[PDB]
Amino acid sequence: HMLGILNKRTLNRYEKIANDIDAIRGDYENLSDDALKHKTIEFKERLEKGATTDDLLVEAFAVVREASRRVTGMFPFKVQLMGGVALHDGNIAEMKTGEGKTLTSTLPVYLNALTGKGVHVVTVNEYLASRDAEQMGKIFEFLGLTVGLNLNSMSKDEKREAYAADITYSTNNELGFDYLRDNMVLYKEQMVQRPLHFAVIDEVDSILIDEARTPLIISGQAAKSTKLYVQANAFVRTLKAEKDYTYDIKTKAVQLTEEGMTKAEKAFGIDNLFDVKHVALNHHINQALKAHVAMQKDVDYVVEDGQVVIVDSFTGRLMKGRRYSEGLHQAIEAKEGLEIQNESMTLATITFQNYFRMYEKLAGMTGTAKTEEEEFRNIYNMQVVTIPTNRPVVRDDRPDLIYRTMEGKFKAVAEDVAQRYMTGQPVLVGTVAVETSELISKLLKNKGIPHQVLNAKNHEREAQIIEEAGQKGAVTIATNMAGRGTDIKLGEGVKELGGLAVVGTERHESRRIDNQLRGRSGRQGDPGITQFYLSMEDELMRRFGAERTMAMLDRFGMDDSTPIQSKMVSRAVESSQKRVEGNNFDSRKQLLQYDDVLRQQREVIYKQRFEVIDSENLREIVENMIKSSLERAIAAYTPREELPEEWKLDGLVDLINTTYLDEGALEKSDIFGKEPDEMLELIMDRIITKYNEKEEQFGKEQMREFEKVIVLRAVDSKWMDHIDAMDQLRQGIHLRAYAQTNPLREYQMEGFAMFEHMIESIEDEVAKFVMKAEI
Repeated sequence: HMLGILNKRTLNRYEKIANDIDAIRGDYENLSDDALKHKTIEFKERLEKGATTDDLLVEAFAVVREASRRVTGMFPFKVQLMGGVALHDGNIAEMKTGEGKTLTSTLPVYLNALTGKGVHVVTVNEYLASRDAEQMGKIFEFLGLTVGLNLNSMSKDEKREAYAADITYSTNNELGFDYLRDNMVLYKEQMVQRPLHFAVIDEVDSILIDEARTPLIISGQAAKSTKLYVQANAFVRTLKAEKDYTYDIKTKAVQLTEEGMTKAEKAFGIDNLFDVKHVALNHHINQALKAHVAMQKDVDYVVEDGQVVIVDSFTGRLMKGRRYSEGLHQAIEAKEGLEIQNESMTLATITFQNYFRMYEKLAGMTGTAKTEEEEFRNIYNMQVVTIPTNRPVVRDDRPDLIYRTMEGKFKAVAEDVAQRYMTGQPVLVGTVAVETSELISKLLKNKGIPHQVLNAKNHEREAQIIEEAGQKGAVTIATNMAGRGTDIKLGEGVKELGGLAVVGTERHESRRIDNQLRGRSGRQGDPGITQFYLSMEDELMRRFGAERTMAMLDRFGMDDSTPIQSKMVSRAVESSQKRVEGNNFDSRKQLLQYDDVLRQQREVIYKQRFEVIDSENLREIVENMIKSSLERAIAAYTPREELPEEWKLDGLVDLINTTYLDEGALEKSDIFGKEPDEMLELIMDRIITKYNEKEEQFGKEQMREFEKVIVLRAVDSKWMDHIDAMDQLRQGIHLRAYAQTNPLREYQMEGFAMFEHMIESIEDEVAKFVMKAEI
């Protein structure tokens, strides 16, 4: 009281803000709905007059907190206010399951939506997106904000409207696909998304760590060309057994030699087969070579009904739908003189990781993220903030039990479930593969135990099951990807029984997943128990330290009769797991360096394309592209040194009359013995008037749209070729790098050169199509 006041801090940033907000709870506690809602108007006026979101945080959060009580009956706990602050700061709020992370997100989302820039609230699937938008939307709407829901089944117009709302719920995949489609648009008005401001990502460790490289692709409705498969096949029939190409015994590796390589360059009229402009041609030759030397008809595959069908080596049985990949199947089709069925072309591509890094601000929520903090910081510039549970956790997380065999492990699992079920205490069995769930389910069926199986196929249906998994007598088997996002509340008389009992059937590649399974139980201080069952036969048990220990326990004489539960063993297993995570992280970091190459090129290309779309006058840009294009053409026929047997032979004449100027427009005009510097300006002048002509003479503003379309088609077309070539370059980078050397550098350098190739290709196309084409 007075002693307290006189004394009145060692509290952290989040506890402080939390108390502040709690301190002014009375200033809204009795305000009127209309008046509480008007607060939104007040906040926007203040932001208009210089206020920041950080300035309004305390009050904004207090407002939402109150609004939540009225709309849902829930008054955000203080730990939730702390979570909201962490998310608002652009970091990850690690909140355990059952802490109400969803209501928590309404705090920073409301705050960051006031400036009318939009806020994306991302969920793993559309069921959760629609549920949350429906339930949480009532709060935002109570406060005068609009809530949108972006679904795959929605048309462009409906999507655009959902994106125009103050807040937009969606899934990681749809947001990415919309982004790719917005960047293939012919008119800026066709886009559906607004600039990417702020995204609040649920299950952020899953999305940005585990599924970070998830590919989002937009394929071409049209088909690729087969001509190159034909030519490549024709060429390969010319080569000899040893001095034209090699062939390893052990592996099916088939490589070309200098003779073959010289022969190829000779045959295809090129100087360097390894030149980035020829990556496709080189890839096709390697595949046709492989098709003739490493693939045998009637042993590897068969030809039936005009098609190549893969033969299962050891059964002799056919695998009708399967196809070899990376063009090898088409190469074989060409070899066998069959109809070549080429793949569809990728028009646009991106990963979860690189899509989200396009946002101005990012926040995330998960009960498991602290361990990956360094990765979140370096990659997404997000820190991880551990948020205290509202109530102490009294869940009893038992140490792993280790059996000698899978059989014993599973039997012990079924036995455990049976005992729990006999008492009525609810049980949830976690598994990693659907095949494992069915293994356990059959064990439970033989014991006459009623139970539910979640395989993560129908989310709405599974959410309904999960919601009842805490009821007396309940027995649920779920694959780690099932039932996510739905709390399991204890039914009447359940806590008295011990709360939810969770049984793990095996350790996951990441401890984060083990703990998410553990977290389904013991919410809000509820009692509970978790137990992982393992065996010496498990994948992890055959790793690092786990290996030597199991070997020792084996010789010691361990049986399934009595499992091992030792702190020494448990820590050795923990050590292996940490090492497994260590290696997975090294791999990720390696893949990040390779992914970064195409990533930067895409951000650049898209940035440029947008400008083309967002431009009224493009002639300057087009003229420059012609300039550059012509300069390369002139330089091509003006050997800066060549004296031997000619000294600048001339063919550029017809090459210009066929590419820029009309047929027979120049030749005797200032072209002869002149200087490259001169020949350039002279020919350009002709081009200008030639452009002025076609411009004003034919069509008025049609010229500006004539360009607009020619440039967009060139960008999109060349970007398409670039993606395919960069993919081939990456797959075969080891063939371009010398042994005892890191291919990453070679990939970076060749990737840079290919990008140059793409720009020059874009300039040439736009050059010809504008100087030689009518609408």
